[PDB]
Amino acid sequence: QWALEDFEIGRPLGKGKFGNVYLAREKQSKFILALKVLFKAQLEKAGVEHQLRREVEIQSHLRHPNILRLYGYFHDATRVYLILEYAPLGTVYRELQKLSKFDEQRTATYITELANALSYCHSKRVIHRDIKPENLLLGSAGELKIADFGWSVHAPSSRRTTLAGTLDYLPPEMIEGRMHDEKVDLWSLGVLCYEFLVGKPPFEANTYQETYKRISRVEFTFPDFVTEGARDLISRLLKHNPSQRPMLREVLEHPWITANSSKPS
Ligand SMILES: Nc1ncnc2c1ncn2[C@@H]1O[C@H](COP(=O)(O)OP(=O)(O)O)[C@@H](O)[C@H]1O
Ligand SMILES: FC(F)(F)c1cnc(N2CCCNCC2)c(Cl)c1
Ligand SMILES: [Mg+2]
Ligand SMILES: [Mg+2]
Repeated sequence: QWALEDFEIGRPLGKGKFGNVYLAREKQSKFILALKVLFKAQLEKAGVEHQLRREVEIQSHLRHPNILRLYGYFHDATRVYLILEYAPLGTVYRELQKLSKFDEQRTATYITELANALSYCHSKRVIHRDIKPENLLLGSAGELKIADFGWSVHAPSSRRTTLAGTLDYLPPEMIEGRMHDEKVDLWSLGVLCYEFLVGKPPFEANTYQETYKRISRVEFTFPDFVTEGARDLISRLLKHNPSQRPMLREVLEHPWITANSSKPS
């Protein structure tokens, strides 16, 4: 169906491990979109074709306003091209580097938008497993959108792929290679809530080996400026035991969320 020839390419939007993402406009319709470019050689040397297919499968079929759309794909012997919804206000990552810390209202609104999208996902037993600021994008009204379903699967699951980069958002069961479920995304939600308020993730460390130690032991402390209600939500989400983590509904109905979020469930 589609091919490269159908598109005028524009400025580089961002870069990932395999992904190189470009602004693009579709010649006949003038539709603006984002083109994610993957190199087949890199994909094969890493053996992550199954991830690519899972990404295309899962994300093309989901439909939620806080989830980034995927319209289609094509290839051309060197590369694979995913055709995505363009997010005009960039990443949450970028926004956090601009402001250093988010206030409480900004944080709770992001958490609500996140919890809504994740609840939709979990209702299909889809778990994302790679929730972090580089993979959260912003729509034209500033609304949060989850993206990059490269690592998503159906629960329950084990991990058959090597953990490549940062450990900062992964729960103890994932880094210890154990079996896991939905509750992994709840842990990541706690990590995110903390990093939104403090400006760095709660188990951050200088080396891999040490980050690993801080996560399996759940060693984190709060700065003075973190309020009691934020502390309560975060302490509930960062439980070593998955079953002790709240349901998403309890996150959306938590007093601190309801008092600070400007969007509803
Ligand atoms: N739809 C999009 N709109 C705007 N920027 C994007 C979009 N998709 C990706 N980007 C930018 O490119 C980066 C890499 O995209 P991603 O899909 O996460 O690739 P990877 O799977 O390699 O991490 C993102 O972190 C973001 O900065
Ligand atoms: F170039 C793209 F990305 F493939 C593309 C082209 N036309 C599109 N539209 C027509 C179909 C219904 N949606 C409204 C616009 C879309 Cl959504 C994507
Ligand atoms: Mg990514
Ligand atoms: Mg990926």
